[PDB]
Amino acid sequence: HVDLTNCDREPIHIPGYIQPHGCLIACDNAMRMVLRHSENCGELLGLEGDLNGRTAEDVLGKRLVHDLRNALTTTRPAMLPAMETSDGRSFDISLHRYKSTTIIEFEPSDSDTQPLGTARKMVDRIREADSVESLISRTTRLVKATLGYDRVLIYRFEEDGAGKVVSEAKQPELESFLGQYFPASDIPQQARALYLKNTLRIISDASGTPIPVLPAVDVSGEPLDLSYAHLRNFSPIHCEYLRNMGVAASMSISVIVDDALWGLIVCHHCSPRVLSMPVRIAAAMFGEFFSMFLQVLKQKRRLDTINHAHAALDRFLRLAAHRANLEELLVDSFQDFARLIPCDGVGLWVGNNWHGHGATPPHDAIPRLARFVASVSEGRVWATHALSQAIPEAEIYADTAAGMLAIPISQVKSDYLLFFRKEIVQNLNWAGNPEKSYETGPMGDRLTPRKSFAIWKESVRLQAQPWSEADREIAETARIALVGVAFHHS
Amino acid sequence: HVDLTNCDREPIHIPGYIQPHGCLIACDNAMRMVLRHSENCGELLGLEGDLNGRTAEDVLGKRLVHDLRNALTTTRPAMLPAMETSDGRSFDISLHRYKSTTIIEFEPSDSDTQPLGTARKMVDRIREADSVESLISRTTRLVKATLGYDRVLIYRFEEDGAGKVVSEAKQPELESFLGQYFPASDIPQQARALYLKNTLRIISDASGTPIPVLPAVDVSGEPLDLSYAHLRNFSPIHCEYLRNMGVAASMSISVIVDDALWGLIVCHHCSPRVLSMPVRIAAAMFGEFFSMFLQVLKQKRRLDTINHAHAALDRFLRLAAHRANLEELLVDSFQDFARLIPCDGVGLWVGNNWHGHGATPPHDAIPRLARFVASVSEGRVWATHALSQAIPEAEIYADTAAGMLAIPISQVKSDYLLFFRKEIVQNLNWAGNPEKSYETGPMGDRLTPRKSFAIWKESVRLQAQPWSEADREIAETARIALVGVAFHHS
Ligand SMILES: *C/C=C1/C(=C/C2=NC(=C\c3[nH]c(/C=C4\NC(=O)C(C=C)=C4C)c(C)c3CCC(=O)O)/C(CCC(=O)O)=C2C)NC(=O)C1C
Ligand SMILES: *C/C=C1/C(=C/C2=NC(=C\c3[nH]c(/C=C4\NC(=O)C(C=C)=C4C)c(C)c3CCC(=O)O)/C(CCC(=O)O)=C2C)NC(=O)C1C
Ligand SMILES: [Cl-]
Ligand SMILES: [Cl-]
Repeated sequence: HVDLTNCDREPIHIPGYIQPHGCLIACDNAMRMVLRHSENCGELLGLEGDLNGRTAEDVLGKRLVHDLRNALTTTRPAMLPAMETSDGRSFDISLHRYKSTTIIEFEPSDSDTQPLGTARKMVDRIREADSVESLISRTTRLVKATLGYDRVLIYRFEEDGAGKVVSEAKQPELESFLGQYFPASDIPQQARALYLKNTLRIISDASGTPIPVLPAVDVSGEPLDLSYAHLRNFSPIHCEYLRNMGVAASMSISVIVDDALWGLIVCHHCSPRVLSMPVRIAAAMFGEFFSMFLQVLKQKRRLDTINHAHAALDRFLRLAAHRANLEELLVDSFQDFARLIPCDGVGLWVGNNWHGHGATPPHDAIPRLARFVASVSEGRVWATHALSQAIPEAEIYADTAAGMLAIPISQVKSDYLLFFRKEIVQNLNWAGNPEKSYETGPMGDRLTPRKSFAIWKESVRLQAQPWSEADREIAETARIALVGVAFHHS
Repeated sequence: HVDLTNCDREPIHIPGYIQPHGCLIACDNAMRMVLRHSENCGELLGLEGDLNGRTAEDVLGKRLVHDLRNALTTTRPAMLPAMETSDGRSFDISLHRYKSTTIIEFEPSDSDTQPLGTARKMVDRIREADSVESLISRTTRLVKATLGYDRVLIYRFEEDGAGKVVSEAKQPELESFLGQYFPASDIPQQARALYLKNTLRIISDASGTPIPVLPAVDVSGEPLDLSYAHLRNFSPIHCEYLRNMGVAASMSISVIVDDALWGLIVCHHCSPRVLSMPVRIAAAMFGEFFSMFLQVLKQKRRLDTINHAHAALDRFLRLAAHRANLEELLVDSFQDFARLIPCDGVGLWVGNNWHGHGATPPHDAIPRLARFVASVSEGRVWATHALSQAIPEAEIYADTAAGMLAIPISQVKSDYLLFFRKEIVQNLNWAGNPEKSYETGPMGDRLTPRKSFAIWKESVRLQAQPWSEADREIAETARIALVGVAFHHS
């Protein structure tokens, strides 16, 4: 039994079932004997009786078996389109070997389309993108038009594992999820693990009847690990979620950046849909190039941000050389430092005097805040996205300032440049429908986009957008510049 | 007993001895009772008999004890120059608290010099440096002229823990160590640990008589941890090394960059020398600013290198758009990719054809090398600084090519751009004296710069300069550019 209490630990890699759009045969490490097979092997390949025990040549024919062994020459599955059985029937075959077990997957051959041709057209239309924003926006549009799914989304994973919908292409009649968040729990760790192993993940029919693998567990008491099997059946928890949304089919493409799971490209269809192997090969290659291009664009953006910060700090260091009183320059200029680090407000605490710009804590709250900073800082940059966790009093003004980054501007006195961010929920740009409801099944209304978003919103109460690595290494460069010039002026 | 077999595990933090240029008093957590004291406490403070048992007020006076408690308001030692005892004598006092033990160190007061004044003059002369090279060169010169030591060196730590002498200022009559390396073993882990805890480290007299701490071990069987004590005595192994070099005194300043031990600024003197507390405070502050400035200059250099690589790859991608045959463009252009990554040679392996430029393996060695690359690469960047460890045959041509970085330039075929580096010892730029010999003591000739350099040279045989993080992330950006454009041309 699987329910909302144990589904964070569900063994989704050994479900003992496949999807009905193909059939599976498991063989020994060297592909001599047939250890396991799907119930629909007979119906689809045209074979009578149990196949477990019969030799590889006996079931498939000596002609085909020879070609499969040659291909095994790595857990990366081999794609063999338009192969032919002894019977004469045509099949697209996925072949892989994992935990010294050979798995063979059969699809009815729909191979009348060149895979490289499609992928090259697609990759050409994204290669010339000059920003992350331009790549993500055009990609959902492009995939929707090329693969013809009713909805295409891109999810980006936040630091805390939560997903954000950063791009959407949909049918006009469907509701928008653009700018909406889902919590980390909506995609368990074992699911993220498999998304990192498999580029592509297909669900042909959410309402389809799953086909069992025989035997479900062997003599040794070992289940069949379908980690790299494209026919692997899906969790009944996720199944119920898609049916509640009106989604019959899906296909997700894994976005790998610096060897980490950055996010997913996810295609939803309102009717059943399986893509042929040749189209899945093209989509996978598109996924690889999209991933590589986003990686370079992220690097280029990081670089530009740090360059801009250096130039800004140079401009300031030149002004500081021509002005006698440094304290007066800081009081006139401090708001300009808001251009270095994305913030909703910035403040200057110098000689027990406060000066604020934008969304900052109230005037009366600053001395307590400044004392706290002076105690924990230890003359280094200090940052939190959850200010109320450190100062319970700070809860009262979280709507204005939930996050703080503090920069020491003096080696000697306790003077600081303070950067502030409003709580995440204030900065929301949701494009969905508030009076949009969802049908539910046995498990409850937990498995609806409406409730997912509500759970996320509670998880990030009194918290701001976390300070990135780029934000912290700019803050550190600013600390050295300001401490440096403050020393010269004494 | 300590010798060349166990000195890698020597407990240098609990030697049970101090240096004779001051005296030490250990007290309880709250500084009520005197637990331990140095033998020379009596001789220097003018007190009769054992001090262990007598209360804090009894030994120092209620006047002074009150001022010391106030200062304790962190293992960072408090510097209290020109304090006065009940006796009327003047002392500079270092006060700290570690493992709930208070340690008080006394120096005869030579406080007739302003610490901030000296440091500000020094920091002004390094603040305007525009390259790492310009900072390191001017710093040895500046420190030598200001602090008046016979020799000033900067050691930079390599990836493998080995030290390189990257800057030198010396008396003309002394031998140069510029461009020389020492092995990781010449500074044990516990020494590097203490160098990270203490900015400054002083040895007043290598030939001085060490003063014991009484008791060396208390009732509980606990030794006195002198980790943060500036009077802590030095290993007799290092002692013998300095005496073999003709060095009587030293002072090292720790260079901390991105919270790691980057290297040391080390001052050597041929006669005994202790700097007064006010001068040590200035030197420490100089050390902090030198560290912060080098950190920014390293960041700026990394940035410029990656910027230059992007511009170069853009220039290439524009040529590739205007030229029909990409293979011919690569054969004409491949040598130009040597501007992206520091290398002694570069090569192109395309369509089972080889083209080389600079120091590369012999023509006949390439096919074996290309096959190996194709097996291990897995379509990612592959790099080693020790090629013979991976291919024993490669030992024969290590003088020409000891290191290899391989970039895949095709998604489909096994085509590669190969970068090569000669073995480290070929690229040596040693400025020392080959017929320069050293006197030795009990331990042997192991404790001489001549033998240290010889041991290092053996440690790095058949090895090249390791590929940096900057080298690998440029290689990765080049892979995406070349694989990207190679796809468009099919
Ligand atoms: C307790 C366990 C739960 C759970 C498990 C689970 N989720 C999986 C996949 C999955 N879930 C989401 C979430 C959403 N997709 C949406 O489109 C929206 C809202 C518009 C939400 C909230 C997503 C995105 C995914 C990935 C696939 C997809 O986007 O369609 C899986 C793995 C399913 C598989 O094998 O493919 C598991 C297991 N999900 C829960 O909500 C909960 C409570
Ligand atoms: C088996 C243990 C050994 C050892 C231990 C040790 N070394 C320490 C300090 C130290 N050693 C070096 C090495 C050199 N300094 C030079 O100037 C040259 C050559 C010109 C060499 C090879 C260095 C640089 C240092 C740091 C201080 C300095 O540079 O003067 C210490 C710690 C000493 C302390 O407490 O300050 C220990 C322990 N050294 C060995 O060579 C060996 C075999
Ligand atoms: Cl933009
Ligand atoms: Cl230079």
